[PDB]
Amino acid sequence: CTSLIRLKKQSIKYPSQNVYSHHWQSKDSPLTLIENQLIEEKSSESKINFEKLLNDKLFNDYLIRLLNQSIKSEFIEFDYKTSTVDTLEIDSNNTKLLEKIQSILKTIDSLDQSIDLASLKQVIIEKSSSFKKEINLIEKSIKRIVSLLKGGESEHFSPSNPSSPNDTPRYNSNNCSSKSNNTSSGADDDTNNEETINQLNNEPFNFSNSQFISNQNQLISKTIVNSFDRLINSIEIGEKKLIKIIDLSSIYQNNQLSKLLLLQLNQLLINLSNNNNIEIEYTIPSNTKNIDSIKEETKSISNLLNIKYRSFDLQDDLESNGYLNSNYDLIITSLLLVSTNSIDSNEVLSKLYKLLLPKGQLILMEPPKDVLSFNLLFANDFKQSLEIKSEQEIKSLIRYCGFTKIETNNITQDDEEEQQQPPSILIVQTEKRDIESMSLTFSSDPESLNSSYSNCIFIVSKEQKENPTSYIQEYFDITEVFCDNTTIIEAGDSELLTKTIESGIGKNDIIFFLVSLEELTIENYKQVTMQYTLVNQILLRNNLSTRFALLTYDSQNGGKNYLGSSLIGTFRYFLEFPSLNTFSIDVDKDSIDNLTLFLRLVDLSTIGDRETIVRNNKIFVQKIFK
Repeated sequence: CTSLIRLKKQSIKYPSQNVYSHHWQSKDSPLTLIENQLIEEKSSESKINFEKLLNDKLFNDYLIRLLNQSIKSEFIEFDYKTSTVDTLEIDSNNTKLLEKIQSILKTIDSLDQSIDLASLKQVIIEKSSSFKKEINLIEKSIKRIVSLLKGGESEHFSPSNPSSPNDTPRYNSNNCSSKSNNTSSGADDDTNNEETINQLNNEPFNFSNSQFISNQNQLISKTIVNSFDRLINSIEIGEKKLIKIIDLSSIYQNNQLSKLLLLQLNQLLINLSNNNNIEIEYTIPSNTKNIDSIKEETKSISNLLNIKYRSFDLQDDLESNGYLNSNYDLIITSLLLVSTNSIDSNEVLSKLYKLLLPKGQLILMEPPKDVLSFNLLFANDFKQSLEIKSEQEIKSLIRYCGFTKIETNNITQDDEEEQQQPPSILIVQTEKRDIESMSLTFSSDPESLNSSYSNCIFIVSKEQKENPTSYIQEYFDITEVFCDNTTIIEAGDSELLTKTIESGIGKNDIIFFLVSLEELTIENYKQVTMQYTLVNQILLRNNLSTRFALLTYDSQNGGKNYLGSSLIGTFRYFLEFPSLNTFSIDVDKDSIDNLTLFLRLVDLSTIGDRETIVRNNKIFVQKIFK
């Protein structure tokens, strides 16, 4: 009699793929910023020489030459400059191009028409590292400017035909494709030299070869890894910590920043492979054009740092792509304000802010607008390059989206006998609004915590401090119960409880359970657990949107009340349902008075999961580690 399964006879295969542990780390980020008073570190020599490159009329003559050749490259025989015609688009001519060219030539005339780009060009090329791969960028700027303004446009902002009468404009640009490709060898035979107009167009702004961008990345990497060094040196005994780091410069700048980031992170952890009370979920998203470079540049770094090679595009919904509100701790972003056309910078900052954990660092390395030629190296069109703003505007926009402690880190180098310069790139590392104080809205205003709730019912026990006023005040005052109907219903009084919760309770109605704060006997805990289960059953059976927050004591790390875990377990069972919005908080005796904080804990937006521990006013979540 033969079976069909290989039989492993009582073997001992030491489980390595199935062990998951449980800890409790403080959800509010323990990450701490660096003091801006020490940001002096020299690695770049090309930025000082670039600021020296200004006020050099020979570069201006190079500008004149490029503008002349761009004027010539438009059309071989087309009129300009007095006359025919002086009109403008639209109705009807390409004279918008004519006026743009005349303004460009008006700027051209002053002031030099002499020899250019031999001596100073050789000197600067040998001085910084090479400026041929900078003149190429500045030339390709105007070359692709004329390529874009040529594009498919020289006309055709024409009025859409209003017929039929009262035809509202309807736009929809998805689910469209061309039919059909390569019919009768169309545009295939007799083809050659048809793509010479745009040949530097497919070669992007190169930053890897030159070492100045690498110096920028080195400064950023060292400043981040020093804070991480501080954190790991302040590691706690027997408490693993999960860190969610996402870098969005991996789609905008070269990966080199993240390259050195991973290199030094893994190097540091390898030098310090003696404690495993910390793990790092480092993640690198890309737009399906740098995933290849990212995954091929990194080979074996995932030893202790869980790496997730994914895709994040800032034009899609955060929740749709899987990213959640108050989900990830640290975000590092460079070349961001130069990377948008239609998205408001406040909207980009809101995108960054929503994902952030409480006080989670937002590192934003953005260019200032003190030198325009310095901004011409970050975008290739008249639109994105000027989407950048000044330092004060960046600060105000960061404070606009609810950020505290803006840290201005002006990258400062110091080359001897070489002039000073404005900051090479402004680095602002701010933190999310402190989890101690928010409101349910996006920006802090206590309208949602005060006089926003209509009915707040309190489950109490009349076996200690029979009066409910002092029973609640025994742990936190009753005055902070801010609702139009301060109601208290006896524990076990489920009939009037059913009547009250079935007559109607609004979305801003909450029910705190203060019976799980006393030391439960060896029999009564089943009784109160049954009461709770019936309460949640009646809540769900009518599909209500009531907010519930259970408050328990010492029932999630062991102590005087180890019996509330039954309540917590059945509550956990209910959480799989979407109709029942319920939370649970375990607090000690010495931090039990934070009623306003508990009201804040109803936040699905700025706070994360629906189970937390408050110790010494610090909010914790349980983390499970492979």
